[PDB]
Amino acid sequence: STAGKVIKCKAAVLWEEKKPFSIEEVEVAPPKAHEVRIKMVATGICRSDDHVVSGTLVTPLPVIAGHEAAGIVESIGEGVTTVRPGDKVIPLYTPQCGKCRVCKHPEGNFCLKNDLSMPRGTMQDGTSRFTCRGKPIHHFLGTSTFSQYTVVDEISVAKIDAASPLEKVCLIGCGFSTGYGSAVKVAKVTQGSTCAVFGLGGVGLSVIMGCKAAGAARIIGVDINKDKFAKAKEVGATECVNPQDYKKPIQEVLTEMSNGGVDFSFEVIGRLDTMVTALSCCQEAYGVSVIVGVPPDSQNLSMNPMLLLSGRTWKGAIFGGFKSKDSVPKLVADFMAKKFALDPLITHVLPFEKINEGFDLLRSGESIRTILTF
Amino acid sequence: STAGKVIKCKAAVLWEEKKPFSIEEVEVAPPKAHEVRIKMVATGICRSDDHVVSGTLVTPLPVIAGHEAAGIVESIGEGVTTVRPGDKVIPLYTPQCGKCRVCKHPEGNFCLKNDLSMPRGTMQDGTSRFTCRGKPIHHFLGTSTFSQYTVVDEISVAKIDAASPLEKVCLIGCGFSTGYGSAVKVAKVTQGSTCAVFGLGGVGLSVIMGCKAAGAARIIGVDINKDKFAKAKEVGATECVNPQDYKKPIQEVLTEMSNGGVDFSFEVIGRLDTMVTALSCCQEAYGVSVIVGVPPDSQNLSMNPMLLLSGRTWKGAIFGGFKSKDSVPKLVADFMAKKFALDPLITHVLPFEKINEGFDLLRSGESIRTILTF
Ligand SMILES: NC(=O)C1=CN([C@@H]2O[C@H](COP(=O)(O)OP(=O)(O)OC[C@H]3O[C@@H](n4cnc5c(N)ncnc54)[C@H](O)[C@@H]3O)[C@@H](O)[C@H]2O)C=CC1
Ligand SMILES: NC(=O)C1=CN([C@@H]2O[C@H](COP(=O)(O)OP(=O)(O)OC[C@H]3O[C@@H](n4cnc5c(N)ncnc54)[C@H](O)[C@@H]3O)[C@@H](O)[C@H]2O)C=CC1
Ligand SMILES: O=CNC1CCCCC1
Ligand SMILES: O=CNC1CCCCC1
Ligand SMILES: [Zn+2]
Ligand SMILES: [Zn+2]
Ligand SMILES: [Zn+2]
Ligand SMILES: [Zn+2]
Repeated sequence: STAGKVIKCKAAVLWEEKKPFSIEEVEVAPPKAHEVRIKMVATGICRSDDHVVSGTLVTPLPVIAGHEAAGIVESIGEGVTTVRPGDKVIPLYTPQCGKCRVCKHPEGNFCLKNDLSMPRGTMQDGTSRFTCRGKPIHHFLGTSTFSQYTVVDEISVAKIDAASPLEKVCLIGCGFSTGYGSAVKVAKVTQGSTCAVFGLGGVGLSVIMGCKAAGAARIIGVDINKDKFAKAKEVGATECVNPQDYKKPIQEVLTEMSNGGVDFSFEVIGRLDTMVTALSCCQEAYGVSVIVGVPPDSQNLSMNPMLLLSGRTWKGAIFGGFKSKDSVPKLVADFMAKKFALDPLITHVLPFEKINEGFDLLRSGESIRTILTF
Repeated sequence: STAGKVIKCKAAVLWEEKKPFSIEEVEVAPPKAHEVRIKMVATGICRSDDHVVSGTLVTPLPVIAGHEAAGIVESIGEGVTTVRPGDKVIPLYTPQCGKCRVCKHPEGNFCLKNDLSMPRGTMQDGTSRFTCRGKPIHHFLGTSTFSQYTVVDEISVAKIDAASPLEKVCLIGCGFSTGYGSAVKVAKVTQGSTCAVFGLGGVGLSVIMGCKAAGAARIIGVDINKDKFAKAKEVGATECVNPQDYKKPIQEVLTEMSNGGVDFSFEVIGRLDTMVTALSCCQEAYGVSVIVGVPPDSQNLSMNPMLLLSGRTWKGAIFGGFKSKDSVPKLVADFMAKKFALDPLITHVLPFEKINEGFDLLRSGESIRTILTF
């Protein structure tokens, strides 16, 4: 009934930076070979989407943003073998082509087909499937989930359990998996260790969940918004500290609290200064610090390399280090078996048409994750 | 005829920066409780010693430098249990107290009793055993090996094989162990991998030795002095490149040669720009870069944190990550079992009285390691 045809539907178009999204009609082309067109069911509001609005994260405009979502396949293009119409699916903003040197590496997950390093805002073939007012619109990280329908390349979608609650497991498309994996896969937090988590939004709360799952003895949450502390403690923090409360830099405070520095630290905000602070507060000889937050475009941090020469390890990761298409269905299955919880992250629910109120909630500090329903 | 008495002997005193060493008589006090007085037999000239002369490395002056050495115990103070008069020993510029959180950690080696982070230039008790022309002289990293006799704390000395050739195994006191361990212990180079080594002096050649022992398939040496390339290939480099030969930045050159970035890179020079270059030339999703070189005092580097967010790991280490008193006797035993070679590092052997000529050889680019014999 819609297969092979252009679909007219509503989407949230961003025409320029620092402006509200425009809810209006777009035209969605049918999928070409090895492409999948998806009817969206739920999408979360992640800070990275707000980074597109603010210019923190540069990608070509005008654009349909959104990358944390779940939906149901409407149709598939020629040659698609891994999903079928009617399947529940999660779009993958980090693809898994399975053929490049990173996909073949046992640890790597930043597939070389990604649209992050040199953003084009297109499908893999360099073209767009979206038109609005007769104008071509860019894609975002090959997903573009702020739309009733999107088209993604096959390497950018994973089939998930047919009984999955899509208004919850959309968070496995970004925020939960990023935070959880950053702790259990990237840092490899050890039982009995002391952890420090900078930033207690959706992703930082998920880092805390991973630290707790790994058996950390102490998990210190750090945020300048003390309203975030209650939920952080609910999901596993053993203390929370507000840097604004202290007359000393918080790296000094955390070093004292940990009797010489923490075992594992995580930057989950997106500021150059807290990236250096988080590295400094881990123990100088054997500490590990993981960058998760997204820095402002093209800006360099400044740091003393003696912080590394003493023995520290510094690393970062996209999507918690998970190979995306392998890991997303397994994470959904684990959620179905109650191995981790997603309800603590969901503070607000709104219809898709109220997307701008959802971003207002994020910017005011009141929300963790708002889930939008189509 | 010297136990319990002050010893008058020859040492090389550095009275101020950017001056030749002054070879003259000093007074060496007898060892106090848990101290060891050593008759030096051989000491190598390491670039870190030259860093003290040049002001790159700040430590209190005037000083008896030298930290890469081997000798024979002349006497021990009360309470010493790990060495005896007559023992062959190697001083440890990174102590191993066995009691701090770092010594008890399975990975850490930067013992909290070190004199590197906040240099005092004294014994552990805060005083000096050296006098010259009436004046107290500072120690260097708890070793001070540019002297016919030195006094060290028990936690800064290791007993080694009584049959050890000290004119060779003095290099296990710094240069060899640092480079070798940086490859095999800190980076954990894997079989079949591609490595890039920036800097082909004594430490860089030992990094190559470790990469080869770990089974690397490709080892690219990088140096602006092409005279270093012959020896680098002899000990395992498969290719050598001189950045001055290229119009493009060498991180771009190395990324092309490795078809997308190397598995492991090592900065073994001590320049801020080459630490950032070495990080950039390793593969963005799974590469590992190790800082070995000593940066100029109090200078910060500048880098883009997206280099880490994509998946790179950045780390540094002192003394190759080796727990010093545990590892040095085992490395000596490994050398005696012919498991690695030290002669490729030794280009010059001079009497101690020619220390300044040995430093001229290093600064001119002509030497790798000069061994000074007492
Ligand atoms: N590496 C990856 O793959 C991913 C990176 N991100 C990035 O992670 C970061 C966090 O994302 P969300 O949790 O959704 O954002 P969020 O905005 O909900 O949480 C950020 C938290 O940091 C706090 N904060 C802000 N400035 C602070 C400061 N100077 N000191 C201490 N705390 C401060 C805020 O009060 C807030 O609670 C963002 O930068 C996001 O773009 C998000 C998902 C994937
Ligand atoms: N982390 C640790 O525990 C230790 C650190 N070090 C430091 O390692 C570094 C190397 O030590 P050595 O091998 O003894 O010194 P070295 O002076 O013999 O070797 C340094 C090499 O770097 C080359 N080089 C200089 N500038 C260069 C540039 N822009 N690009 C490419 N190559 C360049 C030089 O030609 C030279 O061959 C020093 O900074 C030393 O202080 C030394 C031992 C222990
Ligand atoms: O939040 C989802 N994706 C992010 C990952 C880090 C770079 C910016 C985009
Ligand atoms: O070369 C020997 N020791 C070095 C170790 C790194 C800091 C300067 C001193
Ligand atoms: Zn996200
Ligand atoms: Zn791939
Ligand atoms: Zn040295
Ligand atoms: Zn110790």
